[PDB]
Amino acid sequence: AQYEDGKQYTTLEKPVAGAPQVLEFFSFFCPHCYQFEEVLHISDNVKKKLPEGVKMTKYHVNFMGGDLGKDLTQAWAVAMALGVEDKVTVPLFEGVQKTQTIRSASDIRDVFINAGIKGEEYDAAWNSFVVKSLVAQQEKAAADVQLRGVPAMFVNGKYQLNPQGMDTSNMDVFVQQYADTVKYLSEK
Repeated sequence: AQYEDGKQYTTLEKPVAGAPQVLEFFSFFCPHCYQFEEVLHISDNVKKKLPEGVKMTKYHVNFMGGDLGKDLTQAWAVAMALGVEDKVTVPLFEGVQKTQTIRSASDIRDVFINAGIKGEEYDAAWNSFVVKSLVAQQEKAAADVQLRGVPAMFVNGKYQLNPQGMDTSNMDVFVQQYADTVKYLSEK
């Protein structure tokens, strides 16, 4: 067939009940994740092609970058809680990988401040139990799918995208194949 299990996607032998419809994992330390988000805009092109009524969830992971890596999962929880993801995603990626000016929790905080989030507001969120549970949600989703590498995308807790079965000669064409595959899986 055109889409075949084991080629553009794999099926989880051990399906995850109650998972988000479309779930993407990344790390701000992850070089391919930087490409995905900053150069390819995968999340966005996927979204533009998802059928109506299917929402997109994106979580940060702990297993890259050590201590700063966990800080970034907590910051991403703050980003989700305040709804400021589209204001901090670019400066966090560039701060960690381009300028390498993010070296501490305080440097992460600076990015949110630069972005117009008030200090009081950031700190209150950082220390909140609502953010603690969002950190918990991210860690559990990653644990549920055996997650050991990023970037990664899962559809309905049952299917995992397999971009390595895709031509990358053209960047535009790869992104749409990726997006079209997510839509296919989402209609399954």
